Amino acid sequence: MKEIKLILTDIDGVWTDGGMFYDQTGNEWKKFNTSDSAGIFWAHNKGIPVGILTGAKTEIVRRRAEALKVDYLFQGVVDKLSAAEELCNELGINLEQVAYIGDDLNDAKLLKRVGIAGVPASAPFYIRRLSTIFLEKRGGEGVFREFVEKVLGINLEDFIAV
Amino acid sequence: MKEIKLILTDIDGVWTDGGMFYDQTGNEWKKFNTSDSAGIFWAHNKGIPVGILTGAKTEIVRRRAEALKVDYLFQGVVDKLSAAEELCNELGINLEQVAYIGDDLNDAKLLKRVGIAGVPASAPFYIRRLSTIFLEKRGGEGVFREFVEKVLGINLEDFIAVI
Amino acid sequence: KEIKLILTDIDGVWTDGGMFYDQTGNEWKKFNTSDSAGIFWAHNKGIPVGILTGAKTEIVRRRAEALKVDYLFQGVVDKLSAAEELCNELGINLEQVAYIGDDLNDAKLLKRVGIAGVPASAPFYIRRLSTIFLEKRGGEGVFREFVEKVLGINLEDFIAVIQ
Amino acid sequence: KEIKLILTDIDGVWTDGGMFYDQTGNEWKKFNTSDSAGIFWAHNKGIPVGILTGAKTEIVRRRAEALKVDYLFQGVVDKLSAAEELCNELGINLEQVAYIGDDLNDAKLLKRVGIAGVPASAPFYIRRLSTIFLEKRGGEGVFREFVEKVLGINLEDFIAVIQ
Ligand SMILES: [Mg+2]
Ligand SMILES: [Mg+2]
Ligand SMILES: [Mg+2]
Ligand SMILES: [Mg+2]
Repeated sequence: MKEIKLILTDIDGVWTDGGMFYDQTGNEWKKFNTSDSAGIFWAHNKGIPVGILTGAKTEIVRRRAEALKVDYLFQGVVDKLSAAEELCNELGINLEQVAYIGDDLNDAKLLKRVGIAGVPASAPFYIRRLSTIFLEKRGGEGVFREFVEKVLGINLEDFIAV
Repeated sequence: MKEIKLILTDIDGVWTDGGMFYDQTGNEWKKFNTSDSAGIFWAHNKGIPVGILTGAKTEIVRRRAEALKVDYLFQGVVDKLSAAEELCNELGINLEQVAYIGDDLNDAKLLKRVGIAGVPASAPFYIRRLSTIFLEKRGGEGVFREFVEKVLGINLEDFIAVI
Repeated sequence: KEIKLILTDIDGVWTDGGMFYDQTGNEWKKFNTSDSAGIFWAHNKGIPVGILTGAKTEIVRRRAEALKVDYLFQGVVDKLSAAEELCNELGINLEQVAYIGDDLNDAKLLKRVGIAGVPASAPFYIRRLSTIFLEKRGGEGVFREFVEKVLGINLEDFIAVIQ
Repeated sequence: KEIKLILTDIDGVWTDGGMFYDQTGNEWKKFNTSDSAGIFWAHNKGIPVGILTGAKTEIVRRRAEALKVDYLFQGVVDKLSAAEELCNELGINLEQVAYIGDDLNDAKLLKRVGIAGVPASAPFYIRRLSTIFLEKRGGEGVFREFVEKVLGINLEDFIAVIQ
């Protein structure tokens, strides 16, 4: 199991089922899973920072990232690979030391280049097949939590200890 | 796949799971799936315009349509076949060259007329049986994206080409 | 058997039991658009539909209006009495009523109607009261399913309304 | 095992763990109407119900009020000590308590109560802490399932209440 010094994640399709609610005025909702917050916990327990890369720019994600003590947030990302480089360079780590989870076309380049790639079970096939680990969960089912636990090797003794 | 020059689509039951959210104050919601934006991508990638027909008329659909850069939007449509037939005429295209995806009663006449008919796995049986291709996904699960990829025969080459 | 009136519960039938609350006193319910056909099948035959619910919301008032439901009763704790009172006013007995419900406040009425329906999602003790098999769960079009079975809605009936 | 108090977590038990955030980040939760019957069975058997939660929302307060929950502790930093604190005030032991929760911060309490439940949706490490089998996931009416098993609710009990 590789050495991971950064954990990065997409939001829609990973922390959610891809759901995007719109009301008659064009306001938007998203639905996260409380199970995913434990992903942050295990990460921080092992001394690893967590970053979010998203193409959108919403208070929804800013707040949720704030709720969960996420270390790095990049919104309005036009090129997720560029986003991860920048952050890696700033952290002084290489892409090989990154575990990233994404679910769609704009996640492909970065997924083909990270140390560990995860893709939820809900995702398109040609993205799915880029996953270097088996994830059973679908987007919004707690797959970010599943991703982190597997990447970090969280066992029973890990659970007991906390 | 037969040759398609226009992809048409219903909303409720296709882009959503049929869900209609009502609150106490007169507001309404729909739940879309980001997954389906890639159906628009692929269509435009293959030079194919996308049109939306819906019986209802909500700002909910108008805004979503603009976000996804949909080419044609027709709301308040009571006769969807009549709507499809007029848009075909303006485009100078035939109905056999149209791919339509729908899920309910008011979609049935048009489904029987297009070149490729798609119906989500969640649709009532009397409509599902009209699909001329097999669709595994349910409404709101990315069935629109699945419809577009199949109808256009999007493959791994098309994927390697964009990344 | 000959049905003259369709009655129905809301939460757990027209929805999956989901009750969305925010922080300000507002609420959601998520209905399914394919259920609106259930009303259509009923009205196409000249049969009214009524709603019996123990909650009282502007949500259901709005949805019932949009759907042109004939009878709406809210804040009902005694559904069996409320149904009989309507039946008396209609000149029918309960043996001519089809009722679909999902919980304890529905138990008495289900044991007494001509045809009782209970969604696949329902608690076992209520599910066993159903006199017809229903495959769908709350919020998945189980009301439409119920209406179609109760009214013997066949492929033949389907071709007719899409003429 | 005789139970004098039932305690429950919210998110992941009364919900599928979904945390809805609106455009400005305000929260909604989806409850299931089926779970209220868990309150009803508790009170039928003369057992008070308590809610423990780390979050503090008006969402939970309104629902608790609506369901006539006996005890409500919010902003709880350690669920076990809050539970200890209430049991001390009521003069009961954790052994006389049944608790259902679903994540890490429930683990310590789950190991202390007389009957522990954990929903089928929960993380493996927490699920194994459950002392009775629960088939339902969070949001599916698993609080109700939990109470009916704990209290040994039989068809006899059901028949008794619908007379
Ligand atoms: Mg995504
Ligand atoms: Mg539709
Ligand atoms: Mg109900
Ligand atoms: Mg919880």
